[PDB]
Amino acid sequence: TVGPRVIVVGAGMSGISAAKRLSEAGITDLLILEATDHIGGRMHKTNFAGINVELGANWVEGVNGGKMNPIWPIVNSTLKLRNFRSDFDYLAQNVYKEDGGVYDEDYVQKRIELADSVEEMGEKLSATLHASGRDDMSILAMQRLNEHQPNGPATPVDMVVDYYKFDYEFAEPPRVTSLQNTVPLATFSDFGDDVYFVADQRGYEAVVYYLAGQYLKTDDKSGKIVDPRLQLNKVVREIKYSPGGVTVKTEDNSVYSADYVMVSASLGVLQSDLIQFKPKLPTWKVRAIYQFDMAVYTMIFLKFPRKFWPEGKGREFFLYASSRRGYYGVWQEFEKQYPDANVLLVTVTDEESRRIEQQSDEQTKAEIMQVLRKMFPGKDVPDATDILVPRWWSDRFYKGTFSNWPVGVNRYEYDQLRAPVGRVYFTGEHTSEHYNGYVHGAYLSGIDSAEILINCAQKKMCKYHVQ
Ligand SMILES: Cc1cc2nc3c(=O)[nH]c(=O)nc-3n(C[C@H](O)[C@H](O)[C@H](O)COP(=O)(O)OP(=O)(O)OC[C@H]3O[C@@H](n4cnc5c(N)ncnc54)[C@H](O)[C@@H]3O)c2cc1C
Ligand SMILES: *[C@@H]1O[C@H](CO)[C@@H](O)[C@H](O)[C@H]1NC(C)=O
Repeated sequence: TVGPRVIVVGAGMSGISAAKRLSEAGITDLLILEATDHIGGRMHKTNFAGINVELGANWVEGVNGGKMNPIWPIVNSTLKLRNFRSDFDYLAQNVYKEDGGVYDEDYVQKRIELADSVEEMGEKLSATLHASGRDDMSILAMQRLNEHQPNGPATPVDMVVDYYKFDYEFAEPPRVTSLQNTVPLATFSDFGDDVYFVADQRGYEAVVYYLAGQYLKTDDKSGKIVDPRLQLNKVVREIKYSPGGVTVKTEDNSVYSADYVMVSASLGVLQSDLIQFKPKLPTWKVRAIYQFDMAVYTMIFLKFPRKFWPEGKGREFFLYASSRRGYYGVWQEFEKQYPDANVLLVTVTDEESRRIEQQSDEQTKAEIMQVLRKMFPGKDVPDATDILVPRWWSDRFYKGTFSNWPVGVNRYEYDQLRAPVGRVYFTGEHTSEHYNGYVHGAYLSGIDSAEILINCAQKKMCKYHVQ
């Protein structure tokens, strides 16, 4: 409250996580400017039907492994948020033919096993690659290498399996994704292979609220944060930085002065025009910004008069093996999570997301009915009473859902993304050293970025040397 002053742009998970570590170090003169009317960012729940569902992150990915994922204790022990281990063991039983009903289990299981071992091969190769990524490649090239082919999985089952294995995780096709940096994934190698599905009407966002309440003044009766240092509905539009200090202009024309600015807005937002930098950021930094990927991952939710889809063991995850790659193939049913709610989840990513976001909710529900009517020619399938189409790409405060490591981005130029310019510091999942794309990554980037700065402010070490 006296000493250097840091303005933190954004009250998402990395924004909150940074400001906490800052407060703890003694840097308590904090101003958090949050663009929307709530903290938590891409951890955001919403009312669908009569339930609360997640628009953003829904999983704690990487549990049960060699090292404790820091998100996990908070979820499972502290807040005891309702959640379920995901079981993908049965997918072979649950892949639907484009016209009429399920494939032969034994058949699918083979293609699965075959996919798995190509990826096991690519794991081995990845570990041999030079650390400069002089000799990195796309996941797809590794697939071609192994499958001895001009192309990757190119037939309806093979693709939806490919999609499940990759797109469903990184929101972009294997052919744009760097092998060296996704195969294998530090989230899973480090924290475990398991993923847990948070279904707790408090919201996964509860994790961020909780960390916020560690250091921000909250009302004793109500619980709401009331700390003057948190400023909602504050859209940062300009950042002026000289060696003297920094100016932050918001959209209602407020100008704040600080010693240092911590910027936690998504790589998507950074890629847009929303925040103008004066001076323009160095060419190196701009190049790093535009070369990395901000993927879109859309969780279409559906309400039904009755159920028509199998429930029971292995019935949560099913795929639709469309002849058109990435066309309503990934489906989730919620017998455990919201029983008996009668809702389905289809996921889409990337090119389909951008199409679907731009098109009428109506039109979309059309396309989905058609697919569902194809998948269960047997049953008598009612129209969905309600659809939900999260439009994160469209939203100017997000412009996507999480980062993806593309081919051609190496370790050096990844680091340039996170490297500070002057008194301008960056945090956010996209700056995470080993966990870009993830809640825990965003959380841990909070701490790291905070520490880079604490080192400058207190210990007077301010030249950050990129590697
Ligand atoms: C659809 C979806 C699916 C996902 N699934 C998973 C999952 O299951 N598990 C997992 O771990 N990860 C998943 N994630 C990724 C994970 O949610 C993110 O890595 C993390 O939550 C992002 O936090 P952040 O602090 O890096 O960024 P953000 O949460 O985006 O924080 C930035 C904040 O700044 C605000 N803002 C932006 N611009 C400005 C401005 N100009 N002025 C002031 N404030 C600004 C934003 O509103 C936002 O609150 C998912 C995310 C999405 C959206
Ligand atoms: C989480 O909590 C449950 C019930 O509270 C406990 O029994 C279990 O050990 C925990 N699960 C994991 C994966 O750690």
